[PDB]
Amino acid sequence: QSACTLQSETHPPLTWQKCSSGGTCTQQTGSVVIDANWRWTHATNSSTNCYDGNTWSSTLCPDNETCAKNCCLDGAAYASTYGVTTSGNSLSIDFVTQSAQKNVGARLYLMASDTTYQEFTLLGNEFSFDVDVSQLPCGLNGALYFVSMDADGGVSKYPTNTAGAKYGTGYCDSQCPRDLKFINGQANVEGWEPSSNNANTGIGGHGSCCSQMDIWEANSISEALTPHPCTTVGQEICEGDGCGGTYSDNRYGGTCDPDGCDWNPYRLGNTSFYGPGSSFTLDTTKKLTVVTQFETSGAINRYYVQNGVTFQQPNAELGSYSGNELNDDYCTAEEAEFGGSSFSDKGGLTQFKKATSGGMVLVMSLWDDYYANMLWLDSTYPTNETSSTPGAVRGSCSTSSGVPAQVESQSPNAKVTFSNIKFGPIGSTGNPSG
Ligand SMILES: O=[N+]([O-])c1ccc(O[C@@H]2O[C@H](CO)[C@@H](O[C@@H]3O[C@H](CO)[C@H](O)[C@H](O)[C@H]3O)[C@H](O)[C@H]2O)cc1
Ligand SMILES: OC[C@H]1O[C@@H](O[C@H]2[C@H](O)[C@@H](O)[C@H](O)O[C@@H]2CO)[C@H](O)[C@@H](O)[C@H]1O
Ligand SMILES: *[C@@H]1O[C@H](CO)[C@@H](O)[C@H](O)[C@H]1NC(C)=O
Ligand SMILES: [Co+2]
Ligand SMILES: [Co+2]
Repeated sequence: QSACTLQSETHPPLTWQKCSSGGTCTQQTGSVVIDANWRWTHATNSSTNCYDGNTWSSTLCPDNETCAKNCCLDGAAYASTYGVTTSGNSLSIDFVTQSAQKNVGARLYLMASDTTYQEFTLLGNEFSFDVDVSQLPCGLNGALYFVSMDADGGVSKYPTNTAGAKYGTGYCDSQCPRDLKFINGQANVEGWEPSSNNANTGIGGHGSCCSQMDIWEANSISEALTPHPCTTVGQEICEGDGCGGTYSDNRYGGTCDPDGCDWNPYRLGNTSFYGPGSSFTLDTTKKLTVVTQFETSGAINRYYVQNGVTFQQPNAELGSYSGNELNDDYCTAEEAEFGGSSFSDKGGLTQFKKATSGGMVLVMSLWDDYYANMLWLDSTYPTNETSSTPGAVRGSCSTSSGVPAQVESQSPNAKVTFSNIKFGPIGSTGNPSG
């Protein structure tokens, strides 16, 4: 797609800290940009939509190439359309925003310049942020994560994409998402099927795969940390069901691991660690700090800080595994105890380290789940299981929770706030900000 300018594009500024081994931190100035899927897509020479509801224009978009030639992405009114605001080092995303139309959530990338994404090399480093999940009920996911996206949003590889990172192009993740309207500088109208339960979305013939570090997927009830490897590390197109991922026939039939090696303390047995109020170790009614450390072995370490008290990731015992480091032994024990082989089939933490060795883009989002109602995060899943099934219970939410239309109607003012991002060598991000 190209870019149009019927609507100006002004990326909300966002600062973050780059810390160094010598003990100091230096303020960085970036901005956030919304993913292309949320934008108005229209004809280059008029205001006629190329996409509306969950249908492509059959005249403007008879095939993927013609559609991309005929159509452009336009600018975003971040606050008034999308409920996205920033202030200094803080980013807030509202759940439902009513303007001329209804908007649900957002997916945002951290920029280096107004035309390029910020890349981070996670291996050897740590990432810290503060979050307020107090206004996230059952069924919602305020997510902070990394994906192996190109810094230019795909432009250098696909010159029919002239919109680029400035307009939030080039997304990929470990679900090999097929809901994307543009992939690799062409539309995704070929094979498009509207979603049965979402008036605004569908599934096309192409998807976009890459490695994904899910640092944080959470609401006020549950949280999870999940690396997802792929057989090809970086962004790559996939074809149809061959994509695998959540929305293909066989989620396991593609090049990415859609499940991951997940660590949810509640799922692992500690039902008192994270939740709303003073009966939990971490009180999700209050802001908390989350630190994630990528040691060079390929293992992942985690600690939390709230009100000046520090907690390592709680210990878990699972099969022959015991500890609090997300390592090969944990991931292996998890497959043995809970079931499945997706993570190991895609090459495990060894394959994952090939991603964290290179650059990844920071993503912050807020979403509800039109596939599984977020039950995999915060409830019992599958819903016919009981606590006697290892790993079935992931949080205290009812198995009836998280129906998108219901939570959108009941909790439209839900929101997440991410703030105080700090990045640098392991051991550095707790030092004084600059
Ligand atoms: O315990 N404290 O509260 C405490 C201890 C040490 C300390 O040191 C000062 O830290 C600040 C912030 O990290 C340093 O400033 C930064 O230095 C950077 C050096 O590359 C760069 O110039 C940054 O822009 C600047 O903010 C400062 O030099 C330390 O003395 C502060 C508080
Ligand atoms: O449902 C989408 C969700 O799946 C996660 O994976 C689940 C998987 O669905 C389930 O069958 C298994 O028992 O538990 C896995 C871990 O919760 C992914 O972690 C997540 O990315 C979503 O894609
Ligand atoms: C949960 O984790 C906290 C923090 O490590 C610990 O103090 C507490 O004993 C754990 N509780 C259970 C039930 O595992
Ligand atoms: Co094709
Ligand atoms: Co270690």
